Amino acid sequence: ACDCRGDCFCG
Repeated sequence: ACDCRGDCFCG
């Protein structure tokens, strides 16, 4: 996903 910062990354 892309919400947290370095864990829920999207790329």
